Amino acid sequence: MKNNLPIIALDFASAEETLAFLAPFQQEPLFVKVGMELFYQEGPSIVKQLKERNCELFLDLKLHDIPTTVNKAMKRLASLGVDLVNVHAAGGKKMMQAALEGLEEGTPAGKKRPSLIAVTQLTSTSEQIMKDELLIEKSLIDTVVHYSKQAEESGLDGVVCSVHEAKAIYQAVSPSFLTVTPGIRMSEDAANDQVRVATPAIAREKGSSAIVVGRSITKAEDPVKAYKAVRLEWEGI
Amino acid sequence: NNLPIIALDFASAEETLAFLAPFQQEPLFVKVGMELFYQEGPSIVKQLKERNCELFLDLKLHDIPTTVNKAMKRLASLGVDLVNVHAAGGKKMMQAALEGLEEGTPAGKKRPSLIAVTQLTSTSEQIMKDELLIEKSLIDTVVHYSKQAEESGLDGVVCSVHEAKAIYQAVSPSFLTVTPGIRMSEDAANDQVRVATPAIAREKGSSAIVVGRSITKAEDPVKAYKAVRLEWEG
Ligand SMILES: O=c1ccn([C@@H]2O[C@H](COP(=O)(O)O)[C@@H](O)[C@H]2O)c(=O)[nH]1
Ligand SMILES: O=c1ccn([C@@H]2O[C@H](COP(=O)(O)O)[C@@H](O)[C@H]2O)c(=O)[nH]1
Repeated sequence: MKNNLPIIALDFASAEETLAFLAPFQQEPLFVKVGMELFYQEGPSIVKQLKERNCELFLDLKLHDIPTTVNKAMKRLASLGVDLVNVHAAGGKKMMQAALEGLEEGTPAGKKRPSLIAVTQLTSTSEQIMKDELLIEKSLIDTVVHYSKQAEESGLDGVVCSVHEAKAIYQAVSPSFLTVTPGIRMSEDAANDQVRVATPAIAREKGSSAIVVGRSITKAEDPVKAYKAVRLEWEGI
Repeated sequence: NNLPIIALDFASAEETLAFLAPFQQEPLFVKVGMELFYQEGPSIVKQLKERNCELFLDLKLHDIPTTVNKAMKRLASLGVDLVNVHAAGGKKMMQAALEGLEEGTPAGKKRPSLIAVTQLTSTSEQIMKDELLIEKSLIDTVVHYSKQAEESGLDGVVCSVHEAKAIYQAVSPSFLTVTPGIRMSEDAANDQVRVATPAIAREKGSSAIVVGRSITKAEDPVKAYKAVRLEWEG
């Protein structure tokens, strides 16, 4: 199970900035991502605005709280009409299950429940930071595999991980399990706070289901040329 | 903090306002979580602040450093009193959150206090070992995450009542311990594991208590809050 459209991370301070950026893409089919920055400024109105513009939407809020709060918060998000939403696998199985139940109960009859994925280890987290600061003694790749397996056992559709863990995840989980991979940059682009990086080309090779691309498109001199170059490499030209 | 933080775990602004109505003009420390905020957005924070409520925005930011920094700048325009991140995000991330918070806060306005979630009050040691893969004890992990938060410049942590004494042995006395997992004597524990009463929270050195269902699911919420308040003060 793979997604053809690169998920564009709309990391802007306002709806206005977002809509200005999206202006040259008016006739293009889009898969966009609304994160904490844009959502905490505008609220549910921005999700509604982008849905009216027929964009496929990933609401990347990474819910990490107690089982009942995540369950109740997912009921609110399922009422919004998003296509993909997420939680942290570091919240445990009971929490990931409650999240799934929340999405199921909050989704009206006639429409499909939003796809739910779990964040394993953030693409900005190195093995050294994971061992010393988080106190996880296992290797990063093993922790990601374990977290992905916990997500599947909980009834989830997939995970957020880096491209370099995708092959190992598929040795433990089902082939239809989603691997949504951020930490994507072009060859001549800066890594920023990302530590486990890959090009759209390397992402296709290692078997990523979907790629989340932000700054490589948004902070480029020509975002239109950048999105075209990202998609060509992702499709195989 | 003399005022127990009420967890406004409601599905809309109207259900929150209707809960808050019998309290009238009494000073309240309230908490807006994921449920209320993801439904109403920034508007609910702006509404509660006009009724002179002390506010805790419990969104528990857990993302990459730059996203948390940028997101904290947006939350700092809302004028809240307390906000949080997950310590499981690392030091670089907690530092970025502090920077975003101090940068986004308008001049003349007080910078919102930033606290870090250690291990959720609903997480047990078995779940922390088998599922999260942390081989160290829950208590030692909470103390380590508290130290990471302090070295990052944060004001405190969210932990359970049972870790407070252990945290204070490693951190500064001015460091905050905001403690949820609060239930009265006969109240059902629900999904909470490391439970305590408002009285035991006072005895173990908690800075503030977050109370939800013991108040919100009671027959008379105002009477329930008073019982929780008097047990917390003395
Ligand atoms: O493990 C993860 C999960 C999510 N994101 C998100 O994906 C986007 C990647 O941004 P950029 O590094 O491509 O510009 C951001 O909105 C960020 O919050 C990551 O970077 N890593
Ligand atoms: O470790 C933590 C951190 C935060 N909360 C929050 O505090 C409130 C406590 O709910 P209740 O168990 O008192 O009803 C909830 O909104 C929840 O999200 C916890 O319960 N545990």
